[PDB]
Amino acid sequence: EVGYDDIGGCRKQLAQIKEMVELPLRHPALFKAIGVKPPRGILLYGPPGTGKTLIARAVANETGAFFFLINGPEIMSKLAGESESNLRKAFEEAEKNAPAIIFIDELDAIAPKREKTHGEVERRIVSQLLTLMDGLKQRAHVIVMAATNRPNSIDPALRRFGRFDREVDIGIPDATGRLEILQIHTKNMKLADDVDLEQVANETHGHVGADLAALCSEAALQAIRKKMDLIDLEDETIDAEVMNSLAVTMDDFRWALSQSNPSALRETVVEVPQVTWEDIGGLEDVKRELQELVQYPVEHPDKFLKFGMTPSKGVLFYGPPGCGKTLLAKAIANECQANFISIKGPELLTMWFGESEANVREIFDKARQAAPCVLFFDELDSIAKARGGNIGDGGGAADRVINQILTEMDGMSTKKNVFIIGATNRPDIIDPAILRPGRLDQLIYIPLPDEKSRVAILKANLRKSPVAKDVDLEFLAKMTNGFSGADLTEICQRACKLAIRESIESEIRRERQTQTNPSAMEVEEDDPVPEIRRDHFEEAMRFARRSVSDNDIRKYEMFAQTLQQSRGFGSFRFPS
Amino acid sequence: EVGYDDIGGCRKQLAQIKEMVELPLRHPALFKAIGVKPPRGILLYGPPGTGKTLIARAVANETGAFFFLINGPEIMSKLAGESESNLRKAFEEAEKNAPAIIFIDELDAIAPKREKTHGEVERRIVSQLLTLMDGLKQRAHVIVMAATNRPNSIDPALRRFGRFDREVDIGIPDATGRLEILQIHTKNMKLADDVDLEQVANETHGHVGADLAALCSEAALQAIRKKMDLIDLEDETIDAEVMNSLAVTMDDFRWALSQSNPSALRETVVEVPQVTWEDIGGLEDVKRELQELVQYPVEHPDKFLKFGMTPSKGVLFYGPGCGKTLLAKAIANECQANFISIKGPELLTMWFGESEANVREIFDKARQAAPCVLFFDELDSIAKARGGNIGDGGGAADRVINQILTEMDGMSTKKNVFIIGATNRPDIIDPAILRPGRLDQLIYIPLPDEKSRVAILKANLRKSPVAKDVDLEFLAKMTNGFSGADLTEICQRACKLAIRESIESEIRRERERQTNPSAMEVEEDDPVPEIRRDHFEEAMRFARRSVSDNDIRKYEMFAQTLQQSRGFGSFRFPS
Ligand SMILES: Cc1cc(OCc2nnc(SC3CCCC3)n2-c2cccnc2)ccc1-c1ccc(S(C)(=O)=O)cc1
Ligand SMILES: Cc1cc(OCc2nnc(SC3CCCC3)n2-c2cccnc2)ccc1-c1ccc(S(C)(=O)=O)cc1
Ligand SMILES: Nc1ncnc2c1ncn2[C@@H]1O[C@H](COP(=O)(O)OP(=O)(O)O)[C@@H](O)[C@H]1O
Ligand SMILES: Nc1ncnc2c1ncn2[C@@H]1O[C@H](COP(=O)(O)OP(=O)(O)O)[C@@H](O)[C@H]1O
Repeated sequence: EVGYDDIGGCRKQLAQIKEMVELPLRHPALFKAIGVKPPRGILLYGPPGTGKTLIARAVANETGAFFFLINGPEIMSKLAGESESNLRKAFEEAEKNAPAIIFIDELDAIAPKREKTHGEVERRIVSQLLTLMDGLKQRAHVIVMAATNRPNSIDPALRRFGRFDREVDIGIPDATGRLEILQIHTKNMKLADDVDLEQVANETHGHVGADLAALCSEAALQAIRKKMDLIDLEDETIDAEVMNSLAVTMDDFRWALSQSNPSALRETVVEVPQVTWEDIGGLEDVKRELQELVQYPVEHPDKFLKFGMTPSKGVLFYGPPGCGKTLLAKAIANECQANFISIKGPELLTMWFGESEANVREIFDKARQAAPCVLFFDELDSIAKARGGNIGDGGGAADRVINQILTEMDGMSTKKNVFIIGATNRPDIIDPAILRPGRLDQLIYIPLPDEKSRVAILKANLRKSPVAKDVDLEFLAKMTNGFSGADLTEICQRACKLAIRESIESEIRRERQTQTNPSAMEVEEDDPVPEIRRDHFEEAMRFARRSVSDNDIRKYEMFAQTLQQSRGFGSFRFPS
Repeated sequence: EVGYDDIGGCRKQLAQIKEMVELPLRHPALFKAIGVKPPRGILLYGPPGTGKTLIARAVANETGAFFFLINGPEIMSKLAGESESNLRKAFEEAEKNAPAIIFIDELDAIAPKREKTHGEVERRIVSQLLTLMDGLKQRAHVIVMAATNRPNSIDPALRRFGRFDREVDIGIPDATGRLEILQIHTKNMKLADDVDLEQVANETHGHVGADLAALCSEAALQAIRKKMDLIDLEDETIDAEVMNSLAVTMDDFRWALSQSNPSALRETVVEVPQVTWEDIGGLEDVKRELQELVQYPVEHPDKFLKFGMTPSKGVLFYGPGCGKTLLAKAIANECQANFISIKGPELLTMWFGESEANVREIFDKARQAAPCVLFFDELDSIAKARGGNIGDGGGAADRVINQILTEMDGMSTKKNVFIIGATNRPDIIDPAILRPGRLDQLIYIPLPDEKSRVAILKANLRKSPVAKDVDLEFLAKMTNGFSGADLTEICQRACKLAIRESIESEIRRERERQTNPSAMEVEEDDPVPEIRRDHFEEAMRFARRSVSDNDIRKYEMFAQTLQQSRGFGSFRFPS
């Protein structure tokens, strides 16, 4: 049957559910001699196709509890006045086979009322379901798990104490989980040796477990269409050996990925960033300060408690564009192995234009659920720029979105895990309230990368590309007196583009030469340009440009010295 | 059974309910010979999981009244046309066992109609319930108590005279009540000696009684998972001695608190502030004036009545991080009155959302929790949002301030709510706020003095281990014009430096054993056990004055802009 092996994604909420349900189910007799209330209901919510029903079935099988599935529309499709009988009989039958697990798939259909509550019979169904759910006499060990797309879609009374008192957001699987899902979905098709499922997994961003299964099936169907159809040898049952002779090639998977259309790309991603400190070449003072502020409270919470100091839970990065603030935030999140949530400027601008700031509440709740997390508000000054910056609106710096963010931060800190990081290229226009204590008070300045930092940035950008050892990278980094990280990335991309164009043009001509003059003996000399050379980099650097002018760096230096530690205490000595 | 001991939180509305219900129930025969109308219905409302049903059951048990529970959805889940029979039979049965208490849990389901009133059968249920509730012939002593999340959620006709004429807001338990709830929920698990339930209670802000019970259960489950599972010795019934051998450690409670997710952190807090005058080192003139304005009318109301003077019920603090919020908390604490704080973000939210009816709700909540000190922190936020130098084309009037003025004008009836306003920009504050009957008593909070600075440093460093070598008076005197916030920043930076040094040092020392395993283990304890002079010197190296002298000059201008003339200083009566 289905078990933990079938449950893919390694998303680490299956472990939480296990810890939740073993003792109530794995050790049911224990609770008989101990006075404790187990989890009467667990609300699994997330994007559709994430395997919530699969997870519930696997838990039921691995714990031995009698699994009962109450399909939402199955009862809803039944005639009014007798569907209530179906729900009551389902609970009674689950009660009989104690311990039992009752799974309500698509719970947002039985009790969708969000206090709007249209209709008459559906109100009866929701109220009777409430009576049954609250009617659990704590006898036996029936655990009621329900599936819902979002927590707010179901009736709020279902979310109350004793009905569904604890919720788990399965969420979209990540690259590691996408790879494991691909492995589980590719185990009987005799996958080819060339295909590794790693490149596909990385390119598979935005898919869900159902999406991964559909992509694998589409690749298999492409393989079946490409071969074994030309022969057209078919019978009632295709020969096992004949079908096994085919191997799903990388090309088939690539085409399937091109024909994927993932079912929820837009959904926000809660993922441990893969970026590491290696990608950023320097910022040692900044790196150490970030390590302090974030890592120290958790690695050594006892020492923070000993001195009675509450660590700051907000940091605001300020600096010129393209210097690596987003990368620095990702790296700091990676070092602590905490989930990273990034709120770019377009999202804030959308909330501001639409006059919908309640999304800030939802974003903060999501960050709270995925703890430990690093809630990063990238380019937080976007709203101020949108309203102006030199003259702007007649009013002050306060705006709806920033006010909601401040309210959530003030109401935050309770969680002890969410850490707010803010990045802004225009510190002058940022609202001052953002910098007050209890908010993003720790201001960190990210300067233009140094020569060593520039070398590291070039190496990180060119790690994947084949770069000839002849081209000296230290010389190029030193040559770039004030290039930003974005400028270095542009130079590397232009060099790669030049190399790609030259290689394409050359092999194309070489193919004409064989077509025009068919050689008697075929002897390919391989690639005329196998790796990026000095001339490519020289031509690319010919177009190198400094995006960040020295005047805006001067303004940042002004603000930095606008956070000046006075000029009279530098020699402070105690009287002794 | 359940009684007052089970009812935790010490939130002091259980006492009010007791005073409400003893004589109607504890002395039912008394009302037979005396012509008086007892409380026919009591509406208990508050956040879910606050123990309203528990409170009703405890009152019923402790008074001997026959408790009847009419679950909201229990009747609502029944078939239309026969649920009305269930409600009528419930009232008749409660009538038979006089005296009896009928508890309607989740009343917002039987009669949710807020004049929207969707559907047909639910209108019948609400009207029939109204007929029954108003149909109490004052015979027998059935008391109908109902539970609801908010007063406005239920049908307004239920709120009318004779149906539910008096309401009690149980509200979220406070630190003292959170601690007592933890004690009641931790009494049979054999709590460990290291765990005290005091630190957990302080860190437990935002939880409700149900949340506290869930946290305790989660800690117990963590303890059960950590131990007794490794051995894996299990049978049909776990041995009592084996299970008793385990003790819930502080670490388990800490993890549970980390995994709490309290079910209503956002809900407004009505709590007696723990801040005391000790935290503020000075402001003796301000302290005495605040004591006068707030405490004197209540401590000696008779003397206020004798002279026919109505004490001012509004005070506006103006000043540069100087402790206005702390001063308001201290004044509330001295009078032992509930404190409600409305920070600027809330006002800005009401202004941006064009929802000023929340001011009415806030004032009603303050009125219910009397005696209370309704503090409007940073009241000038809306004016700043609209500008301040040029601003909008219109005047200083805005929607939120206008609603606040309307509520204040309609206030004073309660005789208990006291409005305190704090503003860092007195120039832009609306003048109507300062008219008589409003926050007229303007109090200026200046930058802390040397003695005040010493007190602020001591308060900030009370918890942290500070070596006696570091002289605090010298540091306070050295800081010529540091604000309270600046002193707090200096103390926090010193603590951060000490923490980093201690962490780095013990980390190296651990390498030292790992690299060179010593033959005899002899830990020398902590290399930095308390904050020293060098830490404070390095921290003060980064000390900064947040408040410039020009803004202090503007505050001095406004202060002398409330100048008591210049010709009456020598006023003498003719004699
Ligand atoms: C001991 C303590 C821990 C804490 O939390 C620690 C923590 N855990 N997970 C996280 S989050 C995750 C980590 C990486 C990404 C984010 N954190 C955390 C906390 C603050 C800043 N960054 C992380 C808070 C406050 C305290 C205390 C300090 C003084 C006193 S007294 C009365 O003066 O003696 C009482 C209590
Ligand atoms: C006697 C009186 C008491 C009063 O109320 C007293 C009071 N009780 N609780 C509170 S509130 C709580 C206390 C700490 C936090 C808040 N207060 C109160 C009142 C005003 C200001 N602060 C507190 C009002 C007005 C009067 C009177 C004055 C003159 C006349 S005559 C016709 O000229 O002879 C008639 C009536
Ligand atoms: N991590 C996974 N491992 C194996 N199958 C998965 C996984 N995630 C999703 N699926 C696929 O998703 C299909 C249906 O999705 P389902 O489990 O019902 O979730 P939901 O009810 O939210 O749509 C299943 O048949 C299963 O094959
Ligand atoms: N102060 C308290 N003392 C003991 N238990 C409490 C307390 N507050 C809440 N609870 C717990 O809350 C549980 C259910 O909450 P309840 O009393 O029904 O309030 P509500 O109906 O508003 O949700 C109870 O089983 C009880 O254990």
